[PDB]
Amino acid sequence: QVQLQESGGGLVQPGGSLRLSCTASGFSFSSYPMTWARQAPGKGLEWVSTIASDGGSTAYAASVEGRFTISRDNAKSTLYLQLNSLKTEDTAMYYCTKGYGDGTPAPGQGTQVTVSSGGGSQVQLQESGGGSVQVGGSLRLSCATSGDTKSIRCMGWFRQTPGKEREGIAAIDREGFATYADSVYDRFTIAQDNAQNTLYLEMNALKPEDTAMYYCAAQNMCRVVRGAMTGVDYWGKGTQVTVSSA
Repeated sequence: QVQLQESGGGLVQPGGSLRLSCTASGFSFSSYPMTWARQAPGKGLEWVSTIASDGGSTAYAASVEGRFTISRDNAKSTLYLQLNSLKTEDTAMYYCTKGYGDGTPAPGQGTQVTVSSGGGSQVQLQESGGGSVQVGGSLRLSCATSGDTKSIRCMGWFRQTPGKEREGIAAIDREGFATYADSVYDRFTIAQDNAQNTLYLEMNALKPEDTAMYYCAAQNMCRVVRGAMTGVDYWGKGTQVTVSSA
């Protein structure tokens, strides 16, 4: 049974960003193309974007081309829509469907996106990609920035393990200049895709000492010493990374 559930909608101002998720169950999600469509008050269901089963092909409506990006994580049976540079006319209920745009959402589906000058000015950060890996292994963390993200000048990563002080480990500006804590240098890489409102932490050569809750952080004015941000304005809720040997 095909079961889809959208999330990540909300209220932003023009020029803001949102990241929609659609979690799939009850079918081989990775075998099928998937689609986002949207319905604005008193209008028909409009096709927005389609992505191939394997993620390697995409298509977009002319009205969103260059602003929205479809993606998927087949290991997590989840479909995403990154909504950058939001406009008032992007306001709609957004729906995920199996296939190419001929599918109809089931009752109960939908996440509301509202783009309004009357929305608040707020930033939200959300990490993902934590897991349990072996010593010497690799992991990639992501951080989605949503809301009024235009003010951000620098982003970075912190970590904290039970019993120890939080540690700032890497930071980066919009031009891509980065610094690192000595503890992670030449093992971890921070990268971004600010066109896509995403920050990454590529983690290689993992050690047990790397086991920690990892958090992303942002600020409106860059203040960093050796990878460690001070004067942090915004921060996420955390993703756990556990490095062990069995």
